[PDB]
Amino acid sequence: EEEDAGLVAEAEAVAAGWMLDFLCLSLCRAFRDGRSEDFRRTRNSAEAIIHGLSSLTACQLRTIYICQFLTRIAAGKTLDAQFENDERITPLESALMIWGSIEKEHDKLHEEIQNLIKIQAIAVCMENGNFKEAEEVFERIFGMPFKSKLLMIISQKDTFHSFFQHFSYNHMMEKIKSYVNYVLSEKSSTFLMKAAAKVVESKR
Amino acid sequence: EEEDAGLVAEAEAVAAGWMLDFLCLSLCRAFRDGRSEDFRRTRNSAEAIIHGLSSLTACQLRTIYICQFLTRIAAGKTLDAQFENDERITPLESALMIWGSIEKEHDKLHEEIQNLIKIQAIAVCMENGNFKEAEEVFERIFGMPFKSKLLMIISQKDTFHSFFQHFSYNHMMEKIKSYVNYVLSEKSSTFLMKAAAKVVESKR
Ligand SMILES: c1ccc(-c2noc(C3CCC3)n2)nc1
Ligand SMILES: c1ccc(-c2noc(C3CCC3)n2)nc1
Ligand SMILES: [Ca+2]
Ligand SMILES: [Ca+2]
Repeated sequence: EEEDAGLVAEAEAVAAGWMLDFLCLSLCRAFRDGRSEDFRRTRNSAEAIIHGLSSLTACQLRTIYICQFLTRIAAGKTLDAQFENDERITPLESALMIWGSIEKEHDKLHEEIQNLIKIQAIAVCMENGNFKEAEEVFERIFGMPFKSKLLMIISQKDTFHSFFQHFSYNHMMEKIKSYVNYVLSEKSSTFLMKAAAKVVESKR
Repeated sequence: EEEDAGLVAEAEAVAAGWMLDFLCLSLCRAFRDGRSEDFRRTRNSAEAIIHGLSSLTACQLRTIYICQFLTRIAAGKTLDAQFENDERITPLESALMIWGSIEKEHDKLHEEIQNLIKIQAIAVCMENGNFKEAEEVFERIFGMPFKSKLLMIISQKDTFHSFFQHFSYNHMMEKIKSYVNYVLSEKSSTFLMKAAAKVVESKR
């Protein structure tokens, strides 16, 4: 009975790990395809499964961080979202903190995604008329040539500036989608997806 | 691309079905062991996975109904819970409606669980001093000899009546646990649990 309950709890922990890996892969794919409602529903499922887990491997922690980063990016234009206990941190600033904390290579793509997040963290404030908040975001990020151009835009209140059209929200999203594409290749071999794919393939 | 996206969606639907079956089995077990917090957390996970599904087999629908019934039983003493759009229906009345709707055998255990739910649906109202609400519950359920005894208890306001001690909340719970024990034997062979058990067994 004591050994049996321990065996069941261990099996439930192995099953939860598989469900987490599956849901994290499904979330990345929904983000890549632009399936917004599927992303929202799958994020709810991932969060509930996490609250039912007590141990995470380093790989599962990295995976969770990537999903958290994608969640903040999707809500980048939702300034009413409070992702941190400090209520002044905007969603794109929260995504920037996680992007600089994930144990991943700092290749050219990493740095471009970082700089696109920094420019947009200011742009989304200006696009709503929150000019003082844009200055506060700027001071918290910067904490150049790139630095002084952005401060000049904030002071001039030039919301629809051509600089924000070159390094746009669409460009930031596309570069983040390219990264998600590499992640999706790595996780497409997780236990749950592989066994589900074999069942579908066997009925064709 | 069009065929590939269809294959992925089918595989995700097969994986979700496995996760639902696993979570429903885990919920029944937590209910049986009296692990209240695990029941609460696993119910949240089951609900989120259901909102991500669009097709359910008859077996999966029956399983969902059993979990819904267990959720109402656990909140039987929480009169502030509103499980139906009709705000007057108490949690035990909601459990009674589902128990009479599940496609299952109406054996001796089924009927005893039904009658224990009916007696307790009144008892939990009286135990809180809600004597008028107990009369309304009584009229919605009854809708005897059993019938006239209960009405006499409601009118006399005898909350701590010996009748409610013979057919008690503990007795209703134990009989429901015996039923859950039969369900647990049937579902202990689901795909996710079987493959998780084999991984744990292979490391001993
Ligand atoms: C997508 C990915 C992850 C989450 C999440 N919620 O809480 C947590 C815990 C912080 C340590 C794990 N992760 N929510 C959505
Ligand atoms: C445990 C079991 C099931 C549920 C649940 N929530 O919504 C539903 C839908 C009604 C048709 C399926 N089921 N919640 C907890
Ligand atoms: Ca705000
Ligand atoms: Ca009430």
